[PDB]
Amino acid sequence: MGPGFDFAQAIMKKNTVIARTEKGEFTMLGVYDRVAVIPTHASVGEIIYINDVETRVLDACALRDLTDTNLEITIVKLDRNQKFRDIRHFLPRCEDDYNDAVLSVHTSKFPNMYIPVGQVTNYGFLNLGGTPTHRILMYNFPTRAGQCGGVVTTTGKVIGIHVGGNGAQGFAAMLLHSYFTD
Repeated sequence: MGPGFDFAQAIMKKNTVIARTEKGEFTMLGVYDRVAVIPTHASVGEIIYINDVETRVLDACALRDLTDTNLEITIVKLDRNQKFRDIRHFLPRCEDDYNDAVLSVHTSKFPNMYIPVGQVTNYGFLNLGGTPTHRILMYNFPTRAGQCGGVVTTTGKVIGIHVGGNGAQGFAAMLLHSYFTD
């Protein structure tokens, strides 16, 4: 509908896949080569479904900060026959607040879903499902079950992936350029 939705649609149409684990279906952001991200609570194993194709997981790493605190991001390398468009240049370098973000979701249940979530706070610490978690972004939108893995964008930046909510607010794990240095 506007330049925010334009940037979000460009990311969704080329850099997402539908990931299915034993814990359900997630929006999964592909970042470069065969490297993607997903919320750590997806519990990625040795085999994952990617757009309903049985796919070997070559590596999975649940990220923690240097205080050894959960970040709720898992980086997956997929045994896929095709690379992702490299979008690393759209990742922020530092922790930050943002204006006017869009949360975008694409699953069997919620195809082509785009949400204007508005102002994004660098919230920091959250007790997420009883797990102390750092580098959390907050937005005042009543997000719900099925939106985990959703991509959070501003114009020009891919800033986070949706990981939870409390019924009034939604919470995203930051994406930083330093996670995807090769």
